[PDB]
Amino acid sequence: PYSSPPTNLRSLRDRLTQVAERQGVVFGRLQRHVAMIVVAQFAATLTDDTGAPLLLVKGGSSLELRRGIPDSRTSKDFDTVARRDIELIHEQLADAGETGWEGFTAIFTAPEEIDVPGMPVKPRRFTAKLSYRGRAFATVPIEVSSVEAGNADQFDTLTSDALGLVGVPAAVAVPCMTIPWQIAQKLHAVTAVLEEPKVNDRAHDLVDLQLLEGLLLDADLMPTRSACIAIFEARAQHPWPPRVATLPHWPLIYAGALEGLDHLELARTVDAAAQAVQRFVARIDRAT
Repeated sequence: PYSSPPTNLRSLRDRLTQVAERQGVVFGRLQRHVAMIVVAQFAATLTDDTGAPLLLVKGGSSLELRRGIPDSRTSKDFDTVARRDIELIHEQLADAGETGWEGFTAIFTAPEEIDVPGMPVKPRRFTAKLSYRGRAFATVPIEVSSVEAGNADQFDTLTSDALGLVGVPAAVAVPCMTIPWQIAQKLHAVTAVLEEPKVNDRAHDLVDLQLLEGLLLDADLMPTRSACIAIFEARAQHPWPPRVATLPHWPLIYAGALEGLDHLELARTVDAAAQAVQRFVARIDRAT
């Protein structure tokens, strides 16, 4: 029961060590979750002049927020979508970082762009260098993409009590892309055919797509169908509905992506994962 925040970086890490052992989790994982939460709190301070989020969390960080550390893949990336524009995001986050949150501060590396076919405006990558009460704490790779169709019309707001458990009580509340659009974008990515020297390595999306299907539960799959149509049309690459092929090097990638998830009811082989996701494609495609 911590009565006050950690005094310095050394005390922070001792508490994280204690919580990680209490919860049966690897320290490095809890530590990197905390760093993503800190970054997310900076991003949640970014609003338009109505108070609406400028940045929505997506990708593996989002799944780790939705499912919890035990029930999600280890994510290294903090992926986000910018609701309004992307060049103003970098300077707004750096101000957020300098201003700080609960003792944490951040400095952000310069934004490099990326070529992605199908996206007129290009994603950006940079890095957050986090400090606690002066002493460097962790580094978080950040990617920012522009909005595509209605993938930023709405957002879910997710939380974590990880910082509470080490005596940082401030509320955590993170705006995230909704599940229909996460499914649409991961379905597109895992079935994408890459340019000759490039090769699709995204077998891990087969894990995430099973985890996201579990979370739609019995919901109408019609918002997910409309999101899939929109993404696949917006990107103007392979058509909807796609075929979930597996590539020759994917078996071990998929196995690597299953690490730590033995307790979940997931396909245990990449073939069965492809079969599971294909059935999910067909179910989404029948939802009118």
